[PDB]
Amino acid sequence: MEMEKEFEQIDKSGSWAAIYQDIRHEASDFPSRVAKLPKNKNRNRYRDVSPFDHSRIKLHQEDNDYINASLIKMEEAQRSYILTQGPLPNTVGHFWEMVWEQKSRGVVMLNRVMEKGSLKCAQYWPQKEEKEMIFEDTNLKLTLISEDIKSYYTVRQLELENLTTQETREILHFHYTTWPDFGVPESPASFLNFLFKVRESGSLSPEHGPVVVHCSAGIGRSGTFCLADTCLLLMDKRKDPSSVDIKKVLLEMRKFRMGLIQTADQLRFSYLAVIEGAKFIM
Ligand SMILES: CS(=O)(=O)NCc1ccc(Cl)cc1
Ligand SMILES: CS(=O)(=O)NCc1ccc(Cl)cc1
Repeated sequence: MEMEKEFEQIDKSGSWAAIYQDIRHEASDFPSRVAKLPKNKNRNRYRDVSPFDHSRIKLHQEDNDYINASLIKMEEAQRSYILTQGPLPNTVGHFWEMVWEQKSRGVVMLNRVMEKGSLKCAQYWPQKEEKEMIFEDTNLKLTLISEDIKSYYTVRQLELENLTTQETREILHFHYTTWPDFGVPESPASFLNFLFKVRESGSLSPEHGPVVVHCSAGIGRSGTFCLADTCLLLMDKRKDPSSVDIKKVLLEMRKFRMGLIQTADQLRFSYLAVIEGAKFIM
């Protein structure tokens, strides 16, 4: 079908749970043997969320190359993304090692450090200019350069220094701060505005390594971000934009990381965002 009328037809028929379950049944399953080795237990936030062996990001260090992160490579759209969990106390140095080694220009954060009264990820970036962070395990230094706080999202400029070579790079931190503790946003307007700010920065462009995208597990909100971006790019590239099938794009992305889009409400929100984004583009 076409998207907007498939949308009203699922709303009128109340069948979001049945559509979402179909996706879960058809999704790829591949080995995640490295994630499950006992030496990696303290490198995983959740025992049921693991990167596939075939698409996992490898750290350039012989002792242990493991991080809970996946390369999502979208061939027709010509976009790549790294999707990862929120960093743990023991993995903040590995996180910045990956950003360095992969040549990323941007980090996209879709959660707060505390939500529902519990910690969802480590405080992994500095809050004050004059109080920089040193990761002794990974031999990196990170400095806050500037911060711009807006009503729905904050953008930070950071300096990452490789202490071994004294090389420096500028990293942009895009922090969506208003996703609700329960459910999904009522309107996709502020999420789409945010996506457009990340695009305008150059962080998603082929000149740079892939953007790093995370939430708590790196599958739900993170899934929604990459699914909306890829669907809107395909609608611009193709002769017939009504040919873009959001369910088929999501199953292609699930070949590279398990579990992307965690609820029927996140699936409906992804359709809503693509439908409203397609009108703004023209
Ligand atoms: C997690 S796993 O790698 O052990 N399972 C995936 C799987 C899919 C299909 C077949 Cl035929 C066999 C295995
Ligand atoms: C390779 S490095 O210089 O960036 N840091 C050392 C290191 C990295 C990763 C692990 Cl798992 C252990 C040690």
